[PDB]
Amino acid sequence: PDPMKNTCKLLVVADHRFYRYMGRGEESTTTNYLIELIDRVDDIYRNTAWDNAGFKGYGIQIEQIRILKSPQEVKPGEKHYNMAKSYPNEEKDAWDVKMLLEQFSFDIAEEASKVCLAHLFTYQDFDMGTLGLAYGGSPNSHGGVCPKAYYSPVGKKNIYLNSGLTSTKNYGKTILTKEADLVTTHELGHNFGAEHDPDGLAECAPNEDQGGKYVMYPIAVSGDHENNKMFSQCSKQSIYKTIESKAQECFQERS
Ligand SMILES: CC(C)C[C@H](CC(=O)NO)C(=O)N[C@H](C(=O)N[C@@H](C)C(=O)NCCN)C(C)(C)C
Ligand SMILES: [Zn+2]
Repeated sequence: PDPMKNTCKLLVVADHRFYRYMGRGEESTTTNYLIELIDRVDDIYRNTAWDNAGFKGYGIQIEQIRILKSPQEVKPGEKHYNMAKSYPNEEKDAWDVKMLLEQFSFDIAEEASKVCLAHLFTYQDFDMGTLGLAYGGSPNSHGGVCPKAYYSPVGKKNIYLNSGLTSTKNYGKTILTKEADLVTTHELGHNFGAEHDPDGLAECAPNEDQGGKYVMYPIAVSGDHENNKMFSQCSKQSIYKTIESKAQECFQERS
């Protein structure tokens, strides 16, 4: 482990919805929430031994927090991840999650090329209980830690796949902080290279009396069970395949 290259620096973006609903129209409330959330997620990462031995101390730190206090004004037909209306259905509280991540990655491309990861924090009720999305760890899909260019034929420019998003709204209410911590952990988990834990591998998907599920389980975990705030051995194997190579590529020293 390289202590000079063990931290994935993050650009954290809070959109106007997150600012209004979670930050109560205040920057200090917005930033404190995000600073504490990343630090608790960092504790999970930093304490994980990816090889089940001494390969630990790998984590995350915020480089910058961008706070979008108001919606992004758009020209008719033009779209932006921070616009007032949801896309593609303006009548719905939320965007289609996949289109929102693509849009965020498009709009943040220049900034994203200079950071290990960009993560959007929003407050919108994604259809069917979805809480987040991220590139990487998907079973021709690519992305995750360290900017990787993708030429957008629609966008007509390179976008970077080092992105993810978390919503703190679900089924018409703010999720608990213990729940939000796990969304971000899961999404950054995909960014670090983990896929979802399968039911077919009991070691990676234990029963409730055996500590419950691990953070990469596809059905959301409310941190009440022992395993909820940990990575399965499946997640560790997947992340460990590339963690060191990615660390050499874009990770920095813990500030
Ligand atoms: C933190 C969780 C693990 C993230 C995943 C989404 C995901 O895998 N993105 O990486 C999620 O939102 N899962 C939902 C989920 O488990 N939501 C819970 C909160 C829920 O709404 N359950 C309601 C039962 N119908 C799905 C899409 C499975 C409904
Ligand atoms: Zn997932």
